[PDB]
Parts: sequence; C-alpha cells; structure tokens
Amino acid sequence: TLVVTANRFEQPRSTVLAPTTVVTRQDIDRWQSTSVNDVLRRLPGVDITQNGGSGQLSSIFIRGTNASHVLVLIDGVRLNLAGVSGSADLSQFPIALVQRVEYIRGPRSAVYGSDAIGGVVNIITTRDEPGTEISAGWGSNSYQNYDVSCQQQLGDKTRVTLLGDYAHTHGGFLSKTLYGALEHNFTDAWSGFVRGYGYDNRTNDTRKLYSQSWDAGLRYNGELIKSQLITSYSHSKDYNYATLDEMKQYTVQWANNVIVGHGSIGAGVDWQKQTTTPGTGYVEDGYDQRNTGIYLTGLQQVGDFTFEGAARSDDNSQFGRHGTWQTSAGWEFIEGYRFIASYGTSYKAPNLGQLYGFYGNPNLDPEKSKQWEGAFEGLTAGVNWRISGYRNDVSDLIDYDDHTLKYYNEGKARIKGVEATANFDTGPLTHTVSYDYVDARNAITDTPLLRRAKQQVKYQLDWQLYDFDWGITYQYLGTRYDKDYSSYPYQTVKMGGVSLWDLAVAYPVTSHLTVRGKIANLFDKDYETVYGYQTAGREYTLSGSYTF
Ligand SMILES: CCCCCCCCOCCOCCOCCOCCO
Ligand SMILES: CCCCCCCCOCCOCCOCCOCCO
Ligand SMILES: CCCCCCCCOCCOCCOCCOCCO
Ligand SMILES: CCCCCCCCOCCOCCOCCOCCO
Ligand SMILES: CCCCCCCCOCCOCCOCCOCCO
Ligand SMILES: CCCCCCCCOCCOCCOCCOCCO
Ligand SMILES: *SCC1=CC(C)(C)N(O)C1(C)C
Ligand SMILES: [Mg+2]
Ligand SMILES: [Mg+2]
Ligand SMILES: [Mg+2]
Ligand SMILES: [Mg+2]
Ligand SMILES: [Mg+2]
Ligand SMILES: [Mg+2]
Ligand SMILES: [Mg+2]
Ligand SMILES: [Mg+2]
Ligand SMILES: [Mg+2]
Repeated sequence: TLVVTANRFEQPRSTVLAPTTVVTRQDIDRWQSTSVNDVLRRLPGVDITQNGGSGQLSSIFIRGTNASHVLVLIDGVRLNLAGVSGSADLSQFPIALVQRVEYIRGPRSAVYGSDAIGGVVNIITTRDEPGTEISAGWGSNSYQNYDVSCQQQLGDKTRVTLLGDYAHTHGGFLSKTLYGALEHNFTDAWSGFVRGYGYDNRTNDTRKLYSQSWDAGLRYNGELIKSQLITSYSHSKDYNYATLDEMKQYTVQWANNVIVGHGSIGAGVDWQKQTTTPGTGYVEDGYDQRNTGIYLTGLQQVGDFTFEGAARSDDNSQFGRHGTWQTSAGWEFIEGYRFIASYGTSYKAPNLGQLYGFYGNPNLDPEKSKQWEGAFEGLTAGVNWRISGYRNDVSDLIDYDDHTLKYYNEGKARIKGVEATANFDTGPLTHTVSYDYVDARNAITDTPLLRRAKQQVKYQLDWQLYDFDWGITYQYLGTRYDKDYSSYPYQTVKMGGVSLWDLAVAYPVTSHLTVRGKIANLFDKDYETVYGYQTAGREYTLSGSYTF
C-alpha cells in the first residue's frame, strides 16, 4: 500500500494518480526469479528484449518508448550502469539485492529529471526483517546459487544488515555480490544510514564488470514535516576483451515535503556529477558532466476530486536549461470508481557518444516527450481493475545523419497505447492479469518502430492447497519487428507471437526451512526476443532457504 517513488516521500498508492505497481520480496521469492528482468517482465507495460539468457545485454521498452526512455533508480538514485550508454540495462544487476520494486508508469521528469519518459523503475535494496538466513539453489545449465544474509540490532536504535551472494549459470554468467548497511535513529524523528555494496560479474569474447555504490543520508520524519538529505557515490569498471568503460557518479539531493490540508507540498534540489575515464564509450577524452535541478510537487484532495502535480527545472552543463511539468486530476464520481486525466512533459539528455564520439554533435538538445493519459479505475464485485489510454508524442529524437556522419535532433515518434489490469480472487485462487496494446510509430514515416511487441497478455494465478504454495505464470508476447544482421542491407523481419508458461511451488518443510521448485518455460517453446539470439528452453530450478 505505501510508496515513495511518486514524490520521493511515503504516500499511499491510492493517492498516486499514475498507474503504479509494487513488487515485494515475498513476490520475488515465490516467483523464484533469478534475474531482475524476470521480475520486471511480469509487470504492466514492460517489454524486455535480451541477446540470449541471463547476463546478456538487454533493453527495457516501457510503453513503447525507446530503451533509453526509462528511468531506473536504485534506492532513489539513477542507476550507475546506465550512465556510459545513456540507456538502462539491468542484466548485470544482482537480483539478490532487490528487496522491493516500485514502478510508476507515465512521465516523471518533473520530479527526477532525465529519462523518466515511459515510466520510472525504482529498485529498493532495504529490508525491515530481522534475523539470519541461508539460501541456495541448483538448476538447469549448471545453475548454482549460495547466499548468506543477516540483519540485527546493535543495541538500541542502530541496526546492521549484511549480505553475500554467489550466482553462476553456464551457457556463461558469474556474479558475486556483497552488501552492508548501518541504520541509526538519533531520535524517533531523526534517522541516518550508511550503505555500501558492489558486485563482480563475468560474462562469456568476455566481459568483466565491477561496480560499487556507497550511499549516506539523514532523514527527518515528523508528524507534518519530512526531510531528506542524501549522498551517493558509484564507481563502475566495465571490461570487454581490450576496452575499458569507467564511470564515477556522485549525487547529492535535498528534499522536503510537508502535510498541508488533505495532501502535501514538497520541494527539492538535485545535483549530479558524472566523470568518465578517457576511452570510455568510444569517446577519446574523459568527460565531466554536471546537472542541477530544482523541483516542486503537490497533492491535494478536495471532495471527490484529487489533484497531483510536479514541476522541475534542470540546468545541464552541456545543453543548459530545460523545464518539465505534469498534472493529474481524478474524480471519484461514485464510491469505488474513478476517472483520471493526466498530462506531462519529459526529456532525455544526449549521451556521451552522441555528444563527443566519432560522429558527435556537441550542440544536441534533449529529446522531448508530451504525454496525455486518461483512465477509469474501479472496484466491482471484488474485482479491482483499471483501464488507461495514453498518447505519447516524442520529438527531437537524436538520429544519425548518414550523409554528414553526425548526430542531429530531428526524429519524431507517436505512441498510442492501452493498459488494462485486474486482480481478484475466486475462492482460494488469486488472479493478477494485465493486457497492453502499444502502437509505437515513427511519426514522420508512419512505420512501426522496431523491437516492440504490439500486444502482451500477462496472467498470474496463485493458490495454497496442503501446505504447497503454487504459482502459475502466463505471458503472451505479441508480434515483433526486428532487423536481421546476418545479411546486408539489413532487412526488417517479423517475429511471430508466443505463449510462455512457468510453474512454481514452495513448501515449508519445517517452520525454519522452505524448499522451492520451478519449471521456467514449461512447454520448451523456442523463441527469440532479439532476432538471432536463442533464449533458454525449459529450465528447472530447485532451491531452499533456512531461517533462524
Ligand atoms: C503550490 C504548488 C503546487 C503545484 C506544483 C505542481 C503544479 C504543476 O502544474 C499544475 C498547474 O496546472 C494545473 C492546475 O491543476 C492542479 C494543480 O496541482 C495541484 C497540486 O496539488
Ligand atoms: C509550477 C507550474 C509550472 C507550469 C508550467 C506551464 C507550462 C509552460 O507553458 C507556458 C507557455 O510555454 C511556452 C509557450 O511560448 C514560448 C515558447 O515558444 C517558443 C519556443 O522557444
Ligand atoms: C520552486 C521550483 C520551480 C521549478 C519550476 C520550473 C517549471 C519547469 O518549467 C515548466 C515547463 O517549462 C516550460 C517553460 O520553459 C521555458 C523556460 O522559459 C524561461 C523563461 O523565458
Ligand atoms: C468506466 C467506469 C464505469 C463504472 C460503472 C459503475 C457505476 C455504478 O456501479 C455500482 C453502483 O452500485 C451497484 C452495485 O450493486 C449495489 C451493491 O450494493 C450493495 C447494497 O446496496
Ligand atoms: C478511457 C480508457 C481508454 C480505453 C481504450 C479502449 C477503447 C478504444 O476506443 C477507441 C479506439 O482507440 C483507437 C486508438 O487506440 C489506441 C489509443 O490509445 C489512446 C491514445 O489515443
Ligand atoms: C476492458 C474494457 C472494459 C471495461 C474494463 C474492464 C476491466 C478490464 O479489466 C480486464 C483487463 O483484462 C484484459 C482486458 O482486455 C480487453 C481490453 O482491451 C481493450 C483494447 O482496446
Ligand atoms: S547481521 C550482521 C552482524 C551482526 C553481528 C552479529 C553483530 N555481527 O558480528 C555481524 C557483523 C555478523
Ligand atoms: Mg561453473
Ligand atoms: Mg541529529
Ligand atoms: Mg514536525
Ligand atoms: Mg535534513
Ligand atoms: Mg555539491
Ligand atoms: Mg485526457
Ligand atoms: Mg548525395
Ligand atoms: Mg499479435
Ligand atoms: Mg532447446
């Protein structure tokens, strides 16, 4: 029920007018996900493509938007792995760290700045759940996982969290994760934290990625006033063999929010520096980019109406000043039913390669989105449902000009989509269903954009019988257009749609020991999300956790 992703501070989801999805760790353990993509692919509006199995490059297409038009936050801060390519790829991010996901669709540059065009995915790594745990798993393709985790009180008012994880999967991918946290309450209103973690990955032509992130902050959580001051530093090193991509990202943010009337008003200032090593991302020199943004947010309930807003101004060391804004109005016209209307602008900053690489244009402006969305939400006969339509006009897309061998702002895209979701129970069965239609086109030429499913259906059915907890996952991935690079001029090819099924079980052997089982791709269906790149096939997994 609570989220922080909408305006940075806690609020109930019912008061967030944008469609909103929350995934908890209970969900991730039940689903038996061995990657971040597997979690995300289940959610509304998400279309993930991957050059094969785990560890391989991937892209996230939220609601038809480009790969680079989703904002991935880790504990509220822009994902470091995204900064060199300017495009979020979570294949290397360790699933072991994911305690919660809050995923908000629709624009949100008016709070977060760059990249929040299709939506915002915030991966949270914090848990409140004392104790010690050991866990492990084996599966198909010699998959193997071991994991030790711990959270305990060091006296009154201070807690410590530790975790280590080893994951390995042949064709392949090797991941080692370490994470520690200290949380401290100076009073019941004032809190502080220091966090550090990092991970060492190898992917097979070989890839050796290493990242470490450190975060530190103060929060004030009062009856009316809420405040946060947060510091983050990330250092990544990305070897392909040989080529080295290295980036340091520093972040400081100060936000406040106060409860006023039946809602709130907030403001903050957001500063970001990114330094890259020479040769990073096929750019010759090392670069230092800086961004500052100041934004305002507000929520109010009057009568049957809810109004939500945000507005931001970003000053970028390369393109200068760009402003964004968004509003939503919602009207509960009969109890349990609501009509919601939203408008929002957002942007994407140019990336290092586009700006300074062999074909760079140092004068590029940001890509700009205007979105309109309308929705009906309802609770009918024990069924919670919602249906939205949205229109997204993207312009000044950064395209390569083949005649002058330089990038320019010129492209246009028009995306018209529909999202429909419902959840409900039938006796002991729980159903979670969504449907997405996404008509994403080049607006000059009126031709469909490549790499995106026009349609997806997603169905989750959970139930408990003896003490077995069962979960079935269904996905239809619709027809998709891609290019075939095996032959030049590269031809556009049509990839047929596919139905995919998973089956997962959990059993508490004792009150301390849970054993779990999964068959991913129950019908050994052969398919690609990227033309040429074979996906998994039926895989089996068998795992356990021991708590004390
Ligand atoms: C005191 C400032 C609160 C508003 C900040 C964000 C406003 C963004 O644009 C809204 C203006 O245009 C639409 C007017 O309708 C509702 C305004 O938002 C009310 C916020 O609770
Ligand atoms: C806190 C509230 C923020 C609300 C912002 C409203 C949106 C700004 O639109 C007002 C008009 O916008 C510009 C129109 O004309 C000037 C620009 O056109 C020429 C291009 O440079
Ligand atoms: C207290 C923080 C207020 C931050 C508000 C900035 C709102 C962002 O602008 C709204 C969208 O931008 C539209 C106007 O952009 C053109 C800038 O005009 C500059 C003055 O000529
Ligand atoms: C696109 C949204 C359309 C929503 C239509 C809903 C209109 C009214 O629906 C519910 C009205 O209540 C009727 C339900 O049956 C009454 C149950 O009440 C129990 C005791 O009176
Ligand atoms: C109020 C939620 C809208 C539900 C949409 C389904 C009804 C379709 O009726 C009209 C046909 O729409 C044609 C275009 O379809 C994609 C449009 O998506 C919205 C952007 O305009
Ligand atoms: C869907 C229009 C009817 C009113 C909303 C009912 C709630 C929808 O919840 C079910 C979501 O499940 C799949 C719905 O698929 C059909 C809707 O697609 C329409 C595309 O234009
Ligand atoms: S949960 C981490 C932890 C708690 C305590 C028992 C105090 N420790 O020595 C470690 C650091 C293992
Ligand atoms: Mg091995
Ligand atoms: Mg203090
Ligand atoms: Mg107070
Ligand atoms: Mg403070
Ligand atoms: Mg500073
Ligand atoms: Mg509308
Ligand atoms: Mg010519
Ligand atoms: Mg189809
Ligand atoms: Mg096979």
